[PDB]
Amino acid sequence: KYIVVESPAKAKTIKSILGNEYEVFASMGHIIDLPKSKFGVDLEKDFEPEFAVIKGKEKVVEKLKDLAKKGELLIASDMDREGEAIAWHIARVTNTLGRKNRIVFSEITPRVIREAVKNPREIDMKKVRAQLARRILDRIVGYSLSPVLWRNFKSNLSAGRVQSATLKLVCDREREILRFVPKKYHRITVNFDGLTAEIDVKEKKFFDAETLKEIQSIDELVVEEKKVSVKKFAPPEPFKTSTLQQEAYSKLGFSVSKTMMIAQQLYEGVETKDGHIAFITYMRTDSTRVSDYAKEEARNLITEVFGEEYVGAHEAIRPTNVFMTPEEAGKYLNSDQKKLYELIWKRFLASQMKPSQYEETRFVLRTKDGKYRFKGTVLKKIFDGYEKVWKTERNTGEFPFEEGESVKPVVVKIEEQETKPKPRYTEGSLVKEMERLGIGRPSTYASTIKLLLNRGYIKKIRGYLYPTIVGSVVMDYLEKKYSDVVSVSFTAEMEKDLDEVEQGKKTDKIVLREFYESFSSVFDRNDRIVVDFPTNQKCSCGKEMRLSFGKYGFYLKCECGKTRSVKNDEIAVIDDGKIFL
Repeated sequence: KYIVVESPAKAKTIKSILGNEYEVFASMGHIIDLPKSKFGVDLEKDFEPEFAVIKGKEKVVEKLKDLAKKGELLIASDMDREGEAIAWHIARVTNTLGRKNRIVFSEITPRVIREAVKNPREIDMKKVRAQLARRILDRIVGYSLSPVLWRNFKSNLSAGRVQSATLKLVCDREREILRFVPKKYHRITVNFDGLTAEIDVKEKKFFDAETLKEIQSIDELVVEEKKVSVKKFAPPEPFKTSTLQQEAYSKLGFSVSKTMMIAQQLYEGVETKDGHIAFITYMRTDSTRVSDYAKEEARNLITEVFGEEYVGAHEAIRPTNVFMTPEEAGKYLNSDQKKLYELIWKRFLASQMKPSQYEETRFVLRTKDGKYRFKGTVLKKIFDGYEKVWKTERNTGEFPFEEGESVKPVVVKIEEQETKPKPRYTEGSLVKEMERLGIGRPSTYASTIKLLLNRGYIKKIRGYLYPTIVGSVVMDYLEKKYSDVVSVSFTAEMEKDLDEVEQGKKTDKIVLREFYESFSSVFDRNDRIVVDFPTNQKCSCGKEMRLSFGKYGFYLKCECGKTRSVKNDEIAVIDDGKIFL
């Protein structure tokens, strides 16, 4: 009996579980792939893919074949569509496709793996076709456009439409910021007994000087309205991929790629010397679902540690063993691993606890002349519930006053302010937006972001993401020549379609034929352009500068001064055909 995995870390963990019952073999990654050099898809035979053994993996292939002749060869790749395709490759080279030989699991624990190896299944060809269709789409786009982008801008669109749609989100945000016109207004607050209230106005306003003098003179208010109601706050959901990446960015400072690397370590298992042990469930998931087993262990822990009054195919990202507390975990985990584990643990435990309960007092105060009103709220905690674990500070206090009572002293604070544009994306907030719009999936949020940064299409400055000269220019070309095909809308629609292919609810060939019609109608292989944009930069002679591109890359020029060179990753946005540096 042989078990095949992709990584040496997974092999160790599974071997720790099963011992001598099974022989465990690691492929050291992929064995078979589309031709590295050639296009590798036959457009004349309904998008038929061409596969070749990866150079350097031939010995691996031969060993797989040998093992499959010696006993049953179970395949324990990860459960996503990429893993399913790895499993399909192994089955095909070994001539075992159709046998119940594929093992399915969300965690690498004694309990789950021991059961999983006794219940193998047939490879899921729906999942395989979804994956192969993604590979084919990216290959059609990549091999068509990357030469055209090399010819014109010395660049390329490898990670296909998902990369281009995410780049577009960043450029779209940058234009929103560029076009924003701030408005001056006053923030007016009244303060009394640890409470605050804001002036009640229909919209933000810059008040005239005499009005400000009048308002600043207020030293007494009357309670006009007080409404008290019970407010419950729901606990957070257990993590999925997108939410882990967001929160680990905002709470720990981890780039999304670092979060996925640490999370892989904790899912695959780490070497301790109580053997090789796993800490979390699989890290590529769109689900916040929790197993009955996990729910019950969490109830038991909560009941015991906090009290029973605190008790509230893909799975959430959660600890495998809730009794492996963060404190316990530090004997085994490095500092970064322990931070992520702790985050995951608290999120999951909190998700299983009661909503918190507060009394909210909503109040209105007025001047005695009836000219001005101020509104505020205050909360009083009744029950902390999940907040004992998912630490939360709210605006708490006391409102002892009743309707009609005068309040004195009151202190007024008037502050000149200016409206602000939407913030730029951070890695975490870009992932939020990709999920919101159906762009990218658990396997591709982090690698898409990493790729955009690595190619210089976007640049990070103090955690914020900016489009660049080459990012802006490439995006503009794609929009001009491939409008519909590279839209956020068409990219999200394709992702939905691949998910239906996965579920057996649409056909891969229909999806591909339909895409290829759309693409091939607009695709122009010989397109030769001259980069030439007006800009927001001026020469000292007075003339405006224009952006050009030559053998030494991008430069600025005018019809009287000297030419300034510009780097590919200088920050830039194109709006209405003009490049803003």
